[PDB]
Amino acid sequence: MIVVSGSQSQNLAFKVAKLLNTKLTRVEYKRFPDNEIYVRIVDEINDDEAVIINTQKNQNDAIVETILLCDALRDEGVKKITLVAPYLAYARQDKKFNPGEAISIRALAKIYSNIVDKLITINPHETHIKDFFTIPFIYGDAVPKLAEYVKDKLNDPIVLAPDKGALEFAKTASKILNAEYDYLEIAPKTLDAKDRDVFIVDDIISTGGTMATAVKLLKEQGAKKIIAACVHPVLIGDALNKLYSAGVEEVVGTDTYLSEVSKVSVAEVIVDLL
Amino acid sequence: MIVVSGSQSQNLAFKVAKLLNTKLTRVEYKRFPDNEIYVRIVDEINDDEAVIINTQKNQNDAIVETILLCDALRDEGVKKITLVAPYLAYARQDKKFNPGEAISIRALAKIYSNIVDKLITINPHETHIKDFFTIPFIYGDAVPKLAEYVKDKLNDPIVLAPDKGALEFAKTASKILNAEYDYLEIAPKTLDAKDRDVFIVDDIISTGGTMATAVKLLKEQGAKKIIAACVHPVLIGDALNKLYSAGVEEVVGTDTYLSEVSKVSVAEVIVDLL
Amino acid sequence: MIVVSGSQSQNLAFKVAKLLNTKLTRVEYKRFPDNEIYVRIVDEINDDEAVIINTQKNQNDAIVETILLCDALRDEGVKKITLVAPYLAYARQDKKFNPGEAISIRALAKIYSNIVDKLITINPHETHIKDFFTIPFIYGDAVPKLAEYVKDKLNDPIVLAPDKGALEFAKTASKILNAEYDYLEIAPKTLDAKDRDVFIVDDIISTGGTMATAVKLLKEQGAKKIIAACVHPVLIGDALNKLYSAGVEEVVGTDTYLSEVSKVSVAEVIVDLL
Amino acid sequence: MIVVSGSQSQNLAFKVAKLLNTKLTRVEYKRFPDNEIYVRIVDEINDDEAVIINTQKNQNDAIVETILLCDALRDEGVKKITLVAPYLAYARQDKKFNPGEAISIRALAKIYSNIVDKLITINPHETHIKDFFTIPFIYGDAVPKLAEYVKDKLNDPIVLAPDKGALEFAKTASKILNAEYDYLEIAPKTLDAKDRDVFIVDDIISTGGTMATAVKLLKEQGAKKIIAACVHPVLIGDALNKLYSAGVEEVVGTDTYLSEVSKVSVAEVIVDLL
Repeated sequence: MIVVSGSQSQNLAFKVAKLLNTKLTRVEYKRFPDNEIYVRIVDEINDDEAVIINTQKNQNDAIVETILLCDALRDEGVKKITLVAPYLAYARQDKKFNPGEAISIRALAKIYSNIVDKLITINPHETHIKDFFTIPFIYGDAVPKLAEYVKDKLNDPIVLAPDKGALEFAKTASKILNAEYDYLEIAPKTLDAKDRDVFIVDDIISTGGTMATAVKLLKEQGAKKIIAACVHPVLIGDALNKLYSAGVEEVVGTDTYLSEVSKVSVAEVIVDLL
Repeated sequence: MIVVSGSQSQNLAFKVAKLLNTKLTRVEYKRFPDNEIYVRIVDEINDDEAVIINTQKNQNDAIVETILLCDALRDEGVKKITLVAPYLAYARQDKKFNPGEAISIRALAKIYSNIVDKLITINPHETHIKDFFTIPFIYGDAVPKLAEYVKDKLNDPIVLAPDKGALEFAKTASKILNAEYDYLEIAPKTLDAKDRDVFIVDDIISTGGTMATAVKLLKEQGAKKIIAACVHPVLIGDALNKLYSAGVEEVVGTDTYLSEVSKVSVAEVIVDLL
Repeated sequence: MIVVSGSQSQNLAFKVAKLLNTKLTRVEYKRFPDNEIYVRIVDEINDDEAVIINTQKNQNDAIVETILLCDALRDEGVKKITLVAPYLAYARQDKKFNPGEAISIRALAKIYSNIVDKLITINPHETHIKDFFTIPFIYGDAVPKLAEYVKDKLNDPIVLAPDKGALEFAKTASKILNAEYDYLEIAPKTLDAKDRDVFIVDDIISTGGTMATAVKLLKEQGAKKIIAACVHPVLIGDALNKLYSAGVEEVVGTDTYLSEVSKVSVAEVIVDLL
Repeated sequence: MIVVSGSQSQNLAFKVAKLLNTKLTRVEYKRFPDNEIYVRIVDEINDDEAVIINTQKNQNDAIVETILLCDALRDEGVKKITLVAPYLAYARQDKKFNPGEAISIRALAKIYSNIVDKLITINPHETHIKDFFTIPFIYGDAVPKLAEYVKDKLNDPIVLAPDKGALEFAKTASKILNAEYDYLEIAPKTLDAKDRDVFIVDDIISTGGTMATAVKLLKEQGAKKIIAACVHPVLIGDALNKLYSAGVEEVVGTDTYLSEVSKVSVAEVIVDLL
């Protein structure tokens, strides 16, 4: 299986290939004066099974680039194409919240099911979006890797989910840290943060409001060292400054989405799903 | 038939709807903090035949927005969707110019043939790209409209094609202006521009080199008033300044692609293909 | 006086130069792979008075490009540089609306007063921003040109200002059309739109809310043909579709800011201020 | 001294403030629908000495945001403003390489000398650009930090400069690693890479050509494990894939410019220059 680098996951694809002990295929990527995408599989392809690793921080670019790469691979003999989109865009919702709307992941799943034979993604917000796919839809979990990153720097912490929705992430991390866990309902449903270290974990941190809010409160409830972790560090605008001011000790994310805090890698997580 | 506005052809869709004497459907368009596209058919849809008019100056955005709109329309009863993409992106080439490459229009034609029942575009560069579509692929010609715009301001002009490839545009315009026509082979193959007005016409002007070059020469051959027209005024970077300096009297384009010179409309041209 | 084209006003600079019957200076503009701006006065400069015409739709790019061009001109002998920024960015506000804020036009006026000897702009939102400049700050009015564009297509119209703030624009246009004028206070303060054509005029239309609102109401008060005009057609997102749906007959703007409806030119207006 | 976060160095500013054991000032940053920048010092400012830490990956945005922040700080009592621009844009060249050009750093130095009292940057390409400033121009070196990152994973390596220009970086790292050093002149001027680990170090890696070239050759000369480090990991387009394919063991950069490999921090380096 050759590893094909998408323009948005060049380091992750490299790390994965290294783990798979596979030669990393040279993929040419550039923009015409138009700004149209130009892709090109430079190395010669003998193998007939490729794995495209291209996350979607720049959503529409990732979609088109992937479409073009698949065409290029098929036109070169590749029989099976697996797409690894660490961060999958347009997959936040399950349905319409208003008449006249579209179900974006539904429309894209149709295209994916036609151009690739398998799709892998890390920590999707909605697990049910797979119902729209007619090809294998595999999802890995990076929460364990985040937990392993902090057990090293927190003293008998309480693992909190920013809301009930993220309770599972807290539980997962909770098990790895041998700590208690709960979720803010505003305050934790059961536990008390007075004089305790806290590990707030969620799948995404965009705006930072939900997070910054939890932190300010927890600090008021006498929380000690607080670390906020997320799988997809979207961190829009001044999100990071917002969290730091609220008083977090540190914010950490993974490399599914490029940020100033993408410290943890999902390479191993991806390798296991291959 | 309801007219559905794409975010990139709001004025053109309006002009078309007006000609079709149809009520223009209100379509909500915005970006999430993510910068992901959000679309929404606000007005209620009774009719089951819609026409999406969305050009592709911002290529990847147009492709994704179109995909989302089709999903939204289908999920609302629409049985037939016709896509009008005045300027169609990724359709410049017919095949590969290097191994390992993709045929972009081939890959996209597959998606188009699946989400829409008919595709209309104005002055494609390559007429053969239609072979990749499994749905009706209609193309209109806006050259006649450009010709009609200049017959008013040129004195017994010579219609020139920047190269042999664009000879047909020159011939088309030539007929409407009752003028002679030729093409640069560098100099015109047969005609002579000494003391004559010139109408240079092509389908696209990106960089401006081909054009600027023709103009400087023609000026040297004693050409008088020179007007340069194109259907898709891509005019990248300093393209316009380049042409003006070379000495053109005026540059004019259509509204298939937004530019500072998109003076001619293709609304009527589109209405006739519906 | 040589005319120096900014990358954002290539057509306007051309039209102005033509009116001034001056040879248009060839100005090289491109982006490094970095995406850093590269400018270059190609033609040789003998004259020592230049006029830079560069509007600021892409705000920060226009500011830096202008700074670089001034340096390039000075380093070439130019003694007097006049900057024409049809649309001037960061000049919407007069002061702070919250502690800790900045007065953006104040900070930029300082830079302008240092790199250019004169600044010209069309229809500023706040006339008092000139108090921050220590160089001549001239502003032209394009409303008369908008009025002249519609008198041709409205039957004894009522000229309305979207709000009291824009009453002067309505009055100006009103005089040219020999029509009555008023302003919405929601409804017109004095006049009545029952069975009447309406010319809504303002300096800017961004979001379209203020406008779309006025149109829907006016339609309800039995307004007939409604035309909405603005000097700076910012028209963000689905603004145009919003207005068309509300029922406007047409939206028209000038070429100070590129839009799908920048029909009226401010070239003559600029030429008179030179 | 309060630390003021720029929107582009939120993590670095945090790390620096933490080292300076200073409370990190909350700075509001957002975009108007226009896309114009909005900044706001939220926390109250008592101290009258601030340090702005805002790198310039997005060049023109950083320049304008900095200008606005300075205005906001002055208007709030701050007497001394020090600007830390880890990566300083438009400072690559010392002079003109063609008539009609500008000296970008010269034009910007004028603005900097007027809005800030001190400017700090990390590893400038051209040390002479300081001659254009009329305020203190301090530059720190992050090469030592890169060297410290690799001594851990290279076996008695040869430190190479991609060209003569970068010989000093190689020498600096060379000292810290107690290794020999040289520079490609194509091949090393003196040393021989046969059966040896290699540490290629430069200040910047944009396109990757210079680098990828050196790596392919070195591999041919029988080089073993090769690590490529740079201070500013601009890594445009498919730069990383290019290097990985050439055969580098790893590419590492600092956090002056956000990339998928910004592993080393310059926080300490900055703290020492304060």
